[PDB]
Amino acid sequence: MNYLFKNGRYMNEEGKIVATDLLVQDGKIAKVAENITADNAEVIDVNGKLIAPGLVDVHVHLREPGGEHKETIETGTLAAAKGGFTTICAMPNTRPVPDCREHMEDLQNRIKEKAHVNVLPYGAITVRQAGSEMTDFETLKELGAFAFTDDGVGVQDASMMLAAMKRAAKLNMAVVAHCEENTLINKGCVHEGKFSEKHGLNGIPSVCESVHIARDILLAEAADCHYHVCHVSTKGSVRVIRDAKRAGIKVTAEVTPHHLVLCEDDIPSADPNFKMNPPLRGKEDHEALIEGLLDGTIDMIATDHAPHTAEEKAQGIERAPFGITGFETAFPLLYTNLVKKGIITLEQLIQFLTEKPADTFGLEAGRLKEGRTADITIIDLEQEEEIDPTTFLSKGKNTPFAGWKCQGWPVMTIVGGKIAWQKESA
Amino acid sequence: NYLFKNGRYMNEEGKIVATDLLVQDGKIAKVAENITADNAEVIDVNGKLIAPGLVDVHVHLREPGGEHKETIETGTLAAAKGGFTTICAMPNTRPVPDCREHMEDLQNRIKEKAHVNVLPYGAITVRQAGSEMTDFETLKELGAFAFTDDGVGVQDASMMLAAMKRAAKLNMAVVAHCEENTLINKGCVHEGKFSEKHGLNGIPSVCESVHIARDILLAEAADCHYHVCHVSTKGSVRVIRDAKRAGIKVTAEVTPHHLVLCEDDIPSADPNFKMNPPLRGKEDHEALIEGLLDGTIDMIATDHAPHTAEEKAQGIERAPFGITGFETAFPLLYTNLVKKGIITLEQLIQFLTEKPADTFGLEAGRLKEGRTADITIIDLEQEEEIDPTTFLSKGKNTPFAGWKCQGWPVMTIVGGKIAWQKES
Ligand SMILES: NC(=O)N[C@@H](CC(=O)O)C(=O)O
Ligand SMILES: NC(=O)N[C@@H](CC(=O)O)C(=O)O
Ligand SMILES: [Zn+2]
Ligand SMILES: [Zn+2]
Ligand SMILES: [Zn+2]
Ligand SMILES: [Zn+2]
Repeated sequence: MNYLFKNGRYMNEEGKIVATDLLVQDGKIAKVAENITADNAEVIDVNGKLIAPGLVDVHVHLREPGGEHKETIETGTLAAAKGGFTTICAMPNTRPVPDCREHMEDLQNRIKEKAHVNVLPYGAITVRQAGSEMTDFETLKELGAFAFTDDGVGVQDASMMLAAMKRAAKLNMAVVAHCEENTLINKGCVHEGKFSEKHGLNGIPSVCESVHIARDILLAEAADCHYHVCHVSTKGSVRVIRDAKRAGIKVTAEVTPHHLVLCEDDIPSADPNFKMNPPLRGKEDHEALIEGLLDGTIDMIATDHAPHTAEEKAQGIERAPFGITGFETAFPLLYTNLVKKGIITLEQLIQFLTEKPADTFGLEAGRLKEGRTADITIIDLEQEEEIDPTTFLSKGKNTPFAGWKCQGWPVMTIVGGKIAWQKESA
Repeated sequence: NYLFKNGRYMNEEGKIVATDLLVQDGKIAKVAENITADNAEVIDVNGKLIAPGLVDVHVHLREPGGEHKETIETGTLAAAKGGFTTICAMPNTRPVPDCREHMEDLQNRIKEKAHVNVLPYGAITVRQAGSEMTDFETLKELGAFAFTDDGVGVQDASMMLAAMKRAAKLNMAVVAHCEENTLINKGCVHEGKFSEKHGLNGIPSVCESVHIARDILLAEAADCHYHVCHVSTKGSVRVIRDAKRAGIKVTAEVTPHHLVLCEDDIPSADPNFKMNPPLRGKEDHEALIEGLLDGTIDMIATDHAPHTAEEKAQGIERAPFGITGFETAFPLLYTNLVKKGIITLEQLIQFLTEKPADTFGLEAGRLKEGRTADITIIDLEQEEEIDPTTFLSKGKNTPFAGWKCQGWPVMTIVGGKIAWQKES
């Protein structure tokens, strides 16, 4: 069947947001213009809501296989659709780790069988993320590996990271890095700053992240490889990436919503829902991440959706696991706390979640263009609504933003024509 | 009491002009043209350069443990001959100066038979093994210049951070040999065209540069003065330039051999061209010259590293890293940088005198009334081939044999006393 979206707003290819209609035909965008007639094709009026390209999240944890209790392929992808995401990229810290033909074939069938949105899985850099033996990069590429990473842990051996970037550069693929120097962790559960001093906890210093970024940038220059930094969080990290870019090194980076909104000062007490890796760092680190997003240093926004069960987070700040849920809070939080505050325009918030991540990794996605697959999401900017964990489709209810009033909520989400999710009132 | 007549020198302005110099009680008494003093021994220099005593912050005297390679006596006598009045001895000896007993023993040998001023470095970790930190407070007290594990890299990042916090509290420098051990690749030379041609294992550039980049950030966090030993890569200069614009207290040095040579100049698998870091690519060499000019590299230091002829005869894979540097330093730099107009004579002098002294907080390297008379007289006119058979250093291991140079020291004074003059 067909669809015709009418009386809606959208971001044009120049920059501005203007009002147009949109025609879908056979899972592809037929026409995009103001006033278009279409018989034998169902009409859907949107009342001035934003017709946005389906959002692209390059940093996600679906947890299955191994941790199906935290999240499953179906629940996560359904929850992702609720956030307006049509293309997500699942990280490889699972049991089994996708480190060979057997595991990547298994993973790719589960996606084919029971995924409401497009899922592109990461291959591991090393086998079982143990960091002593590299995976078969050529085999993983054949079976549709998005890129290479050991997200969860860092690659501690510099020679291994160099060897990985050489192999990756030959295959025209990216090395994506969780940057963490293990000797500098100091058993930390939070940032080493005002909060760690106050509550007498051990802290993770900023240099734990930034020394690896600095290292890898040089290795990536030597290899002629595309290097991408996972969730940046320090002022020093942003500086070294800015320096690298001025020298014309193929380096990119991302930042999370929670890092773009919160810092150590916003943590009310020892609350495990404020505990993630990297942690919420200082006021000056926060201001640098904002400044980095604005000047082109930080290329995109990625959620690092990290679901956990309530009972795991229930125990104390020191014992609880790192991470927060993110799909369902992403666009509302950033429209409310950045766009409405005049920190960034709406045009930019869309671009950071669609065409920027797509362009970085070479995807045909995140653009409402005639000819492309019809991956669309409809967003209501008017209705104020408080974020409620009890009404989350995701099995991970670990969030710090409960009770926060927000606008900019996705109401419908479309995946190649097939409607995957809609809000209860349209 | 000496009176040096009819010489030329670098004034506090910048130009080089005629002057005399009067020395009394081991101090510079006057620096004006046409001095008179009836009961002082006259020394006419005939238009030669009166320079302040040269300062080298990177030296290997080998005693204790390496007596066959060099001694305190022979090493400092070679320094005197090269124009150097203050040298800084590195701590890769046997035993290592890593505690009270070893450091006092080192200072006693210096006091007993050094011909020039020797400021000994202290180790960061015990035996340079990288697992246990030395007592920085005690080593400072007993006269440590700065802290380094030179020879090896500090592989543990938490150790270097801890060391920098400790050194920052005492207002002292962490000086670093930057070498990431997983990237060495069993190399004897640079990984490039030369290693490719002769079928040799090569040390890539990133082996050096990844440590500098790491250390810079650790030094920002610890608010510490951090100094880079013998810089040798394009990317190493870049990261240091980036740090200095950010306001970080990082400084760096370069060797005379890395300023004059690169991989394309190695004629064969000759162990006299084997040092650490190695002689890298054409574009690395250009970036070191570029860095010296823009202020990214603060100084020149020889890394005088003497070895026996028999040790170097073993072949390029088994022979030890390092070349002798004291006796060829100023001649090479003057002939290959100043004559060719790459730097001025003002600059070359400052790179070997007032730059290292100011960077590390030493009253040295300036011709100034009241200061101790650490002086050297340099012949800028006379050409002379570099001949290792005439070297006073036990280290004859050099690649510059037969190179015709100008700018040879002919006399070197240390606190009023003549430590060396040209016996010919
Ligand atoms: N997002 C997080 O805080 N943690 C990640 C792993 C990691 O980032 O180390 C997770 O998957 O739990
Ligand atoms: N500079 C050298 O080539 N060698 C030095 C120490 C070192 O740099 O490894 C030595 O002590 O021999
Ligand atoms: Zn991570
Ligand atoms: Zn992650
Ligand atoms: Zn060294
Ligand atoms: Zn050395």
